[PDB]
Amino acid sequence: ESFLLSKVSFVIKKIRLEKGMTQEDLAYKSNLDRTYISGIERNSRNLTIKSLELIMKGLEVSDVVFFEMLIKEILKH
Amino acid sequence: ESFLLSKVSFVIKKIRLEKGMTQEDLAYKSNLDRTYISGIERNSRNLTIKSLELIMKGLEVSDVVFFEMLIKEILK
Amino acid sequence: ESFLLSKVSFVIKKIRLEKGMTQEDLAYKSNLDRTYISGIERNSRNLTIKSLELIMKGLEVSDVVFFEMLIKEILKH
Amino acid sequence: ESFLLSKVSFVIKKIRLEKGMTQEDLAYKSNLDRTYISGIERNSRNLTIKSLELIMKGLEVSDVVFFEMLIKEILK
DNA sequence: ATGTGACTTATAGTCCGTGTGATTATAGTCAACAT
DNA sequence: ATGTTGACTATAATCACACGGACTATAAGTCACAT
Ligand SMILES: [Mg+2]
Ligand SMILES: [Mg+2]
Repeated sequence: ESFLLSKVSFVIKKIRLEKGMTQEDLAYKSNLDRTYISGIERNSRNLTIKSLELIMKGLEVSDVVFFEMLIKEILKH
Repeated sequence: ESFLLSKVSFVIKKIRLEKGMTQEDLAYKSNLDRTYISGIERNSRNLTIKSLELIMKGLEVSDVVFFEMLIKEILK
Repeated sequence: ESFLLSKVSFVIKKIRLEKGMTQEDLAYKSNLDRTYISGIERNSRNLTIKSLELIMKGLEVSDVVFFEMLIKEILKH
Repeated sequence: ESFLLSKVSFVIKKIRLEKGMTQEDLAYKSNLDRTYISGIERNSRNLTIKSLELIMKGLEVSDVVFFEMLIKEILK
């Protein structure tokens, strides 16, 4: 659909694997459906900031460092 | 209320103000609704990334500089 | 594929719903995959007695009462 | 070892004996392997439902009477 | 006749993911009247 | 100009499930030698 989204979902998946988490853990750890997390990662979802926040607490990562990785992903080529 | 959600709004307002833009104008520019934008700016809406993106296009700021600012604001 | 199996999986699903459990409770409660329970219930699986035992403890049901329902299901026309 | 698994085997042995069948004969009759049946009967195999079903056909007993017996045996 | 041990292969059981239909909560959009 | 209040609809988010490919553990099936 949209630029920022595909970047957001790329970063969530990048962190998650970096931390050796499976989708499963992530979903409990961050209080969303197992399906929701999957659906984000197939970039098929446009999440709310509140949800983003919950995912960030899920990845055990600070808002700051998350956005620092966003920025970097946006910049690749 | 959410901490992040409130810094995002603070920033939107900040950028709009640095640009001497009214809400009415931000709403026109981004094709969203004045009542919408008002609501965000008093932190009474929790917006979807897509909406954020539309507001960024209206402020006329790149996602990169938006998040650069957001980080700065978050850090106090 | 086989007579007894379709009867066994019919009974597991019958008890589970009777107890208002979803597949995933069942799967944790009984220490098997979420997928395994599903696959049994689509009667696509031929389980070990040990696994059966684990499912029975899962449904919070005695071996006895389980087989009493087997018998009844085998009998139904 | 499993309690159920051991009553199942006890029963198989019981039915075979009430029929005066040898293992060799139960193996032939059910098209499985003598060493397989031996192993079950000293509770050293944890068999699939399918196999159980094969052994039941070899004993020549209906699932219904098998489980009737299994319950009785379970109850001590 | 039965028991045991060792070995191979077929498949039970595990683990991590994709995809979806149905339902509930809430964001996305707008009117009215406010200042 | 901005703020606030509802009502309306579109979709974010939830909940019970099915299905898949890849992988590990173990049952299913045979010999060998045993008694
Ligand atoms: Mg929840
Ligand atoms: Mg386990």
